[PDB]
Amino acid sequence: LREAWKQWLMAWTAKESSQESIEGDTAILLVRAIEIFGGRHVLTGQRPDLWEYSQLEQLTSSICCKLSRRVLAQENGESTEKVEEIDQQVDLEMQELTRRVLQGCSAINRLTRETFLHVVKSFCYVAYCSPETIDSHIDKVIFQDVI
Amino acid sequence: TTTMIDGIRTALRSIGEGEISISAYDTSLVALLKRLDGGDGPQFPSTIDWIVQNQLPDGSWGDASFFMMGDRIMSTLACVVALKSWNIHTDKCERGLLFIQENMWRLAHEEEDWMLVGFEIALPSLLDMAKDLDLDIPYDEPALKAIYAERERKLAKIPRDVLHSMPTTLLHSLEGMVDLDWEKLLKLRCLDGSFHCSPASTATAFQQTGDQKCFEYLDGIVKKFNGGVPCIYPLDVYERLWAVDRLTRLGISRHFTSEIEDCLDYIFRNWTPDGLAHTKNCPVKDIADTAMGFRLLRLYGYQVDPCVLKKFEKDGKFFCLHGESNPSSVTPMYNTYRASQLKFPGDDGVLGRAEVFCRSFLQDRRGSNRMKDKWAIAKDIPGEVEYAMDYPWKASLPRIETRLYLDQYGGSGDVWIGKVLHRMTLFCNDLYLKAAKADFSNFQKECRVELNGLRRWYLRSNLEKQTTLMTSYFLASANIFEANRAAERLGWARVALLADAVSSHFRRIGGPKNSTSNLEELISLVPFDDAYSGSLREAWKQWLMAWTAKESSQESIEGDTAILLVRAIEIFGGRHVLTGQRPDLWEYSQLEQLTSSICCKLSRRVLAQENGESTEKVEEIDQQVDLEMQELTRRVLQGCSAINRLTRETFLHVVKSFCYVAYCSPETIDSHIDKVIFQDVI
Amino acid sequence: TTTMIDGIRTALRSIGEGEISISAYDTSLVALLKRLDGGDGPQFPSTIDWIVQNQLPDGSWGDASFFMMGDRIMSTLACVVALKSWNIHTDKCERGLLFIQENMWRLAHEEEDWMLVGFEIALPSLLDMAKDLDLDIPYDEPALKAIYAERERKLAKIPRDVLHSMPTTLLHSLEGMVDLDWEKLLKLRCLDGSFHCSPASTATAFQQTGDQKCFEYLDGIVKKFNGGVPCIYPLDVYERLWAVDRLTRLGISRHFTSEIEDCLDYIFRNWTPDGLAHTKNCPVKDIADTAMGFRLLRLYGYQVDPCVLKKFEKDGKFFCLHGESNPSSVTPMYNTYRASQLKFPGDDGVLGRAEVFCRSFLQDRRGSNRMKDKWAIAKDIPGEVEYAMDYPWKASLPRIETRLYLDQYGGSGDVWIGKVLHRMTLFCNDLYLKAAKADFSNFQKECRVELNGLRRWYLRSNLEKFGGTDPQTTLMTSYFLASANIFEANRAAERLGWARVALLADAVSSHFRRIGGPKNSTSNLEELISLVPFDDAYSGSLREAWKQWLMAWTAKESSQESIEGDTAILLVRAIEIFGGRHVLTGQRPDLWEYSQLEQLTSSICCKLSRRVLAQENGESTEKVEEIDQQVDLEMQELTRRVLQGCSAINRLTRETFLHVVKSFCYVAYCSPETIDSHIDKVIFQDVI
Ligand SMILES: CC(C)=CCC/C(C)=C/CC/C(C)=C/CC/C(C)=C/COP(=O)(O)OP(=O)(O)O
Ligand SMILES: CC(C)=CCC/C(C)=C/CC/C(C)=C/CC/C(C)=C/COP(=O)(O)OP(=O)(O)O
Repeated sequence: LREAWKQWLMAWTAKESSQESIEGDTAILLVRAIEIFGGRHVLTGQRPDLWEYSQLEQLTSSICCKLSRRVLAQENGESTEKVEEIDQQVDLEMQELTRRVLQGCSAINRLTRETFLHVVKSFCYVAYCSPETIDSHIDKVIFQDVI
Repeated sequence: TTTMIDGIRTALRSIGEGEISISAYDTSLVALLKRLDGGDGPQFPSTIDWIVQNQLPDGSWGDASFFMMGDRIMSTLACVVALKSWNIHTDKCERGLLFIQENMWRLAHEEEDWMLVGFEIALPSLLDMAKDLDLDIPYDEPALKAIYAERERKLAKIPRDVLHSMPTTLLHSLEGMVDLDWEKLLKLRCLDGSFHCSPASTATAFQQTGDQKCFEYLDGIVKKFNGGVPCIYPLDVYERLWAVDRLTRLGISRHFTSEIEDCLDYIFRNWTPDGLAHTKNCPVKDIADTAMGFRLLRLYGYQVDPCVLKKFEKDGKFFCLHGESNPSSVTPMYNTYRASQLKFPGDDGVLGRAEVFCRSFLQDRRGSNRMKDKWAIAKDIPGEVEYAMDYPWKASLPRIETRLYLDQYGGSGDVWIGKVLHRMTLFCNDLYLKAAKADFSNFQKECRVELNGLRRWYLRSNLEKQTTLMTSYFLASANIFEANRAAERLGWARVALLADAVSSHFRRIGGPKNSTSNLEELISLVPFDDAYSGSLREAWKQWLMAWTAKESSQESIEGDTAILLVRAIEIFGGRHVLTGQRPDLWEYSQLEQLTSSICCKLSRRVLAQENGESTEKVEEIDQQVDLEMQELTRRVLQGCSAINRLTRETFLHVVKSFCYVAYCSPETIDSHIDKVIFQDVI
Repeated sequence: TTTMIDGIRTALRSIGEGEISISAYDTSLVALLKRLDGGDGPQFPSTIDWIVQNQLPDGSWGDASFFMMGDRIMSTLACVVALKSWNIHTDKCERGLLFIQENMWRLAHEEEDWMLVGFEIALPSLLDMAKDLDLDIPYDEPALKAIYAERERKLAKIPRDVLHSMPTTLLHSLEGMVDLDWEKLLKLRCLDGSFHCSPASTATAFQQTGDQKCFEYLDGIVKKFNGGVPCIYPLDVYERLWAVDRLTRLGISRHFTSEIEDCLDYIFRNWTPDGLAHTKNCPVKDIADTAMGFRLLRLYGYQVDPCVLKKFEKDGKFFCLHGESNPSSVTPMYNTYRASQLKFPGDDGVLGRAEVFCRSFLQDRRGSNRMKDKWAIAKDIPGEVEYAMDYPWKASLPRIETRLYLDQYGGSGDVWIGKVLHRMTLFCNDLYLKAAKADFSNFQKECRVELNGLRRWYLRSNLEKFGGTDPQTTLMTSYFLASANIFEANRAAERLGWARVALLADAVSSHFRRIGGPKNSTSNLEELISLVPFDDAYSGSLREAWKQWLMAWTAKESSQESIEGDTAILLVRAIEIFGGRHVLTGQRPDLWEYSQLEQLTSSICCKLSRRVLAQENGESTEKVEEIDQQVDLEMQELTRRVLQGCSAINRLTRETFLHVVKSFCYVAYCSPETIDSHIDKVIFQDVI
């Protein structure tokens, strides 16, 4: 966790004068922290696992960056077409990610791909809901007693 | 010849305080120091023996291999003022007097931008001390009132109070100074005990007060050379840095990978928070040494911080020294500019100001024929400034640079400018040129053979689904040019060729979904061994999948092509990330992502530039790729990680190849090609 | 290399009744047995068959390599007597008699300490046996009178009474006595059936009595060696002890940790309450085996009591055997002194008097030039004695003693004074020295390589802006003090760790000591621990130790106490981190053992720091001696707690505590020039 936080902070101080958002770095930090807390290494010896992990990380970073850009452009005084463009690109990247994750002939473990999917789905969910529905769901899931 | 390499290595690994020539001025000035006990003549006989031993045919002094004017007349007068003061060998004394009396008319045609150190403060004092003895002087001449005016300007810019509170560059020439008031000035000299490492000034100071440390220094420096005293001593930090520079720029650095480290060690052990001028003693750090040591240390994987360069900042202008009474030269500014490339994102903005101020400076003086420097004399400095200003670090392949420079090294004719004229022996030699030419010819012949060796296979492989073969092989050879890396070079080239072939085929057929044939089997055409049989096939399948997934979108597929080419380089050679950590995974992922992003951005830029849009979008994409390349360059040459060095240099090689492709014109590319791999040398 | 280790392991795993070279005198004295069944030839003809085919080219007998007078005299006289008795092969008797009558004159220059056992009781009787026959030997000699005088001098110490009641060291030479009460003498022999493990005495008693067990012993020892009888037999306890000692003190014992533990079990199973002996079934004991066996049994983690040494006391003056003439015994007193270092505080106080008397005697003998022993010559005894005396148990790193001991080994040049000069083979060999030298060189190579690597790491991290005015000496000292204890091949992750953390501590300490305390500091110091290369298991749990040490620094300011204790605690914790060794604190005794060990280490290091400080300022000797005793008490307690076997902790942890304390205690008992000589001799001085 020390190293992961150091890398995240270095990525902060390395993109201070650019117009690119920094949500991808936070997503990568969350994924690395979950993988560390779980206690699952990755066999870095053979090439296919390395390449699979690199592809997955690049995909989730790009997806989170696109989501951040869409969320920024939404509330601002923009038209209703650029939003559709960004949504189409987001959907293409998401379908590629779910192809890479839900497959069955891969060599990486099962839980790591599901962790990637959980993080990306959490981001995409929190990006697509007004706070009122979030409050309603919070009150209905862990507070509204069932039986 | 390989023996020359071992010879220069043996001469380098036994380095000392630098081997420079001897000056007549200094020998004459130190010869006239008389003894203490009795004193039946001067102190040292070796100096006067060398004086009477090394007369030129014209009767003058100095190195006649380059006929200057000022140094010759100064040395002759300062030598006669002693040869006729001790009243010995009188038959040759006036022989030099005739020379000066017949050639004093040249001081109205000599260059202004080449004036020796302390000239305007050592020539009047020389005339003063020569007044007494029986000898003829042409006192009245405008070329003397001129130097008097320069002396007055120097004394106007440099008051007297500076010579008693802080070290100052004046102490190198203490001859034309009176009423020194050595009470406070004696505790201000250097740590070795000298006076700014100038034997003449130490002799002048010891003549007026009996100090023992200056006596010991003079005795040691005269007994070291066994006859003769150099113009300046020692030179144990300047020589090392400049030798390492002139050695790594020629292209034989890979042979001496041990002595270079054991030579930069002595630089890193003396990185004072102020700087390093020429020794660990002289406390007058200038900006022509730092700009060199900092760049070199940061290039070979060390830990340095450029906040020290801020100490020369004065109102946007940069001082060469503390009291420069002259517009600075080009070599310190040129070195500052060349060291303002390896900037890291977290570094202070001091480099951001140098990168523009020095650019403006070197652009003004380049817009004319005013390219004369002040601290050096070389064959073609404007050409090298042109090269360093036309091609930045982002698109500077090593082979192109070494080829364009190999015909610009001064050999043995590079004189320098101090108090007298002197020549360097370590990094001004002809063995370097011989070894560099031999190695370059070997590489050229190897490439000229392997180019046809590759063209034959290309014609036999039936891949016409042209001219890209020669360019591809030139790009493959301009980076990995070592003797035993053909296995990686051919792999570099073949995968790129097959890739652009399939890329053209997919575009022609109209999509990768209307393809009726199978394509994964195409990898069998490339030669293979048993150890790496399917891994390359796996990478090829991954590239094909990345293509069929990145279709009907906007981002180009060139990034994945760069990543595939990198993995291909990685397969040939067989080195893993076998250590096994979390930082290793993270470093690999970050490097791959940065490479892909930079490649895609350059693809977008080259696509959007041809369209003829406004010139501002180009500036935007350029600033973006610069902000990315800074971080990539930081991660490549940090030298504090656990990844095999070549696996790290591969990414930089590929990214620089792509940047050079995107930042050049085809005709200039072809000129570089047929100048490097077609036109022979010698 | 590695086949030599296999040969040595094979020679060890099949040890038995002992290996020892044959001797001609005993064979001659055995051949004189006339046949039992009534024949004419001797009972054992293999003795003659051997004795006739082993004559030296010179025409003499005895040992070939070495050359001593009494050996040759006795061997040749016995051989000529055994030849003349049966009166066969009489062509060589004159060849031997020539040598005798030509070299008996030179019997006046032999040393006084080198006197064979039973010499003054076997030479006169053999001369009398020769006088019965007509053999012209120079019976007259000024030297022979000294022998007859020494005979009476020894006979005065043992009367005719105690020889028939208590078994003494006299039965080893019996043929040189007559008028024996054989009734009250058959009740004193060994359990095997031989008189004090001696074939000559058994032979003499057989031809003068009608016993049957002695005949069985003689027949067995004759048949086991296919002709020829040895000087003494068996040796089933001597060989084991001295082989284990020569393997331990040579630095090669780690490869044989599965046989040494199976070799010491035989000694532990036969721990006779009044001391050990030179075999399992000898009724007289001595000190050259009790002390050595006790020390060896205690150093490997057994349960032995040292009160058995009380039997060897007589008016505050020890001895080696029950009644002797010349008390010139260097090896027994030396071994007793060396076994007087291991000492628990609750043991009986006899070891104190043992140490005192042995040190007094050895210092007396070292003042003069009488460093000659009566049991065995060697290559260098004074070197061994001076080393074991000048560097006590507290400050004797094993690698140093091994590097020094790779010179004083005898190889094949050793010989032990018994009834005649006889060579031992199982622990006086040539494979031992060669294997030890090879292993030492193989260690030195890795030492040099890792030293270079550590030097590069020290240069790259700009950690020379602190430290003394000569960083190379500090680096060399702090790496030698680490590569001398953990010397194995697969513990680099602990060696280099110790070195790095020691350098960091010694830099931060100087930086703090040149400023004026922790309050006047401004830089971030907690971050210096990141200079150690990153890992997953090792790092991460080390910043805790660093922060605890820094809290210890910032908490001991208003007082005046030292800080070395917390530095030793940091070193032991950081050595425990690497290697990956936990302690199962689930059960309590392990927790309590760990706490006690840590507290003892801290206190000892603080007391040593106080000693060095109060000794530098030039005070009297009383304070220094008091501090020395105060330190030695806790050192004894720590040694007891580390060597014993009660709690259940991984032995390597307690051994790490011992290593750290040994280093911190050794660094304060030597001048810098001496430690520099040691660093130069251990690493750079190459072998073979
Ligand atoms: C800087 C490089 C590449 C090498 C160093 C070579 C050295 C040590 C040169 C001597 C340094 C020194 C004492 C320079 C003197 C600086 C000075 C104020 C000279 C006075 O002359 P200027 O004020 O430059 O004007 P002119 O030299 O044109 O008269
Ligand atoms: C027990 C140790 C340390 C070694 C054993 C090695 C052997 C074979 C020792 C001989 C065993 C033994 C019974 C020796 C006694 C021989 C003897 C002469 C006893 C009486 O005289 P000493 O006083 O021992 O010696 P001197 O005869 O030279 O006076």
